[PDB]
Amino acid sequence: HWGYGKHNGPEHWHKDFPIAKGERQSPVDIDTHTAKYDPSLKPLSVSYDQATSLRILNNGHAFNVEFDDSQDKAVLKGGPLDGTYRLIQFHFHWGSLDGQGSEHTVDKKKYAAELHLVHWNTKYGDFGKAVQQPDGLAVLGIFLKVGSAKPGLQKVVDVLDSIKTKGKSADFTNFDPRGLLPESLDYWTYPGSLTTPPLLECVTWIVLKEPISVSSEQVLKFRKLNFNGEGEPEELMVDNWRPAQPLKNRQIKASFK
Ligand SMILES: Cc1cc(=S)c(O)co1
Ligand SMILES: [Zn+2]
Repeated sequence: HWGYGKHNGPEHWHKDFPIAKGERQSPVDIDTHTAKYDPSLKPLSVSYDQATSLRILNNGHAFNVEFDDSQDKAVLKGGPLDGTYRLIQFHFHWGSLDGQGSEHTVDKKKYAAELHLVHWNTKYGDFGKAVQQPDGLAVLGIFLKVGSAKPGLQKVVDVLDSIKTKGKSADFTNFDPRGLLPESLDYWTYPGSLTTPPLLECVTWIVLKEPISVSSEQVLKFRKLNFNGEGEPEELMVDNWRPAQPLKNRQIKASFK
């Protein structure tokens, strides 16, 4: 089945998911010189005060921190979006080394990891129906650079020992995702896709310009997770990123000058 290795990695996905070679795939390189400022964009509105985290799950390709999305508790709106998108989960993609790990790049620069906060458009009723639509999702992407620790990340780092292998989950209530955000909400935006199979083209990407700093020890702990299940040979969960894909007939817009 799909993964990130030589025999089942990004270069193979198109055989089971032909949309891998579609017209709006993600991630992409963000060429900051060619991203035009769009003064009709709005400030983003990130309303996470009432976020209800539930659980953390190692799904065999990342760990997802999941939220109660059965009411408008943690929502994204404004910016490029029409209407209201509800937070369902966040996750990261990261490298085996601090020089790689992000999916988006910025003038070909790779960051050590990238956080994705995944939201679905409430006009579609739930996540499953939203992923059948070209405006079903909004993903807020945030780059991680290695430097000072990110205090708000530490409760995620400290539970990873309990979900080392594929299929393990742990209670993860009362986590506040506001502690993962940088100071500025300046962003780039473009239409794209999920970056994992099934690679569906549902996503308004909103990628923050300001990275967050995380400590080398924090990202080291991500790299101790396993892609395999318990009792299977150990394969460290590293390099779970898809490389930049062709921009095709797309323009990336900037919310800032
Ligand atoms: C739904 C979903 C979204 C992203 S961004 C991902 O990597 C996996 O699954
Ligand atoms: Zn992702």
